[PDB]
Amino acid sequence: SGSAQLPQEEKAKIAEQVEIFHQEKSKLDAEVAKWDDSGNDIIVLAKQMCMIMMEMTDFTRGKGPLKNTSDVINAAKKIAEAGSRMDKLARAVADQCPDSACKQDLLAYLQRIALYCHQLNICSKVKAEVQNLGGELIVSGLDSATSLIQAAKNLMNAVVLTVKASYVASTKYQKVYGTAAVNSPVVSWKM
Amino acid sequence: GSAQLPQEEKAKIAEQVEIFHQEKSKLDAEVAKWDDSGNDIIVLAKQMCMIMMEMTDFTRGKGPLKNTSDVINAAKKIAEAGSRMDKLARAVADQCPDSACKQDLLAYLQRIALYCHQLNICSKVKAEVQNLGGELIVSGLDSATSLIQAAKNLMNAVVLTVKASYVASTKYQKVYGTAAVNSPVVSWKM
Repeated sequence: SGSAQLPQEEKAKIAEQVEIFHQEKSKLDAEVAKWDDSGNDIIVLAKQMCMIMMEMTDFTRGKGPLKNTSDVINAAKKIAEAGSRMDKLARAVADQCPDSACKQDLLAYLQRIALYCHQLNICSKVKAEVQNLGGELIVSGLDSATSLIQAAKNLMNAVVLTVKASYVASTKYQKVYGTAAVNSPVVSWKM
Repeated sequence: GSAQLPQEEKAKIAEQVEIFHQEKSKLDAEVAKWDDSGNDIIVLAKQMCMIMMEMTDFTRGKGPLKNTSDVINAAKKIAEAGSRMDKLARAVADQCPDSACKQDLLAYLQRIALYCHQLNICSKVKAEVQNLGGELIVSGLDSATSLIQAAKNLMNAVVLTVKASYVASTKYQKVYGTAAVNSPVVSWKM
């Protein structure tokens, strides 16, 4: 077989990066716990994106339904689709919002999501090459999964702050126009 | 964030490089005999030899190729040359009045087309990561050896074709004399 395992240093580097990712997913479960799902697709989408980023982390330690690079490339494209639908929703929430400090906070978090979705797309290549460098034949791109996790941790972080900022933007819309406002709030926040 | 090949696989490369140097020496031999000029078959044979040296050296940490894309480009150059060589020996084959020889040269000319193709395919030297048996493993580390093998097979067919081209010109002259109305397409001077 022309196959070998990743070197222990990189395996440990992978593992320590997946715990960092689990802390941020903890935060996401905490935040979404509080809220009923019906009438809130921001919450549903955040859960979907977390579900997939879970397949992607599992991949890097040897578990989950992701088997080859094109699986990982596929996962990243789903996350980006779900993020794009989150952007549309949250954007609409920001347009109802009358408090500009919170309108602008929400819109800024949407930039982070677009950015980290992009970087997740790039990193999902987990590309590996043989290279003739420095007088030796070497394999490079062994950290390609370490960079994949750090993209997911960053995206996971931005999603949490985006859900929080969508809720704040919502309370300010109701604060100003009331729960009988002629136009209903874009998403509902119940328990 | 990089690593060197397993010794298990480094060893398997150096040994397939050895079989390659062997076949290269047969070519180096046969080419010292002759004189470049008026013989583009010889010239093309050496061009194919140098690029293949570039390709084997890559697998040993040496030479100019650094990327897969360099290896792929080398294999493209090699097939370009093999194509220019096929044109030349094809003409030499048409001249051959003997048919046991015309056939041989056309046969080796088809082994070249074959191995140029297999070299092209192998020059990708692709490496994957995948999730297999609860592990993160790198695959495709045996790519270098398939590349050398294809180089060696190509090398051999070049030696066969250079020799068979000499012999096919020899038989063109035994029959139509060193005063033949049409010169031999290739000239063989020591």
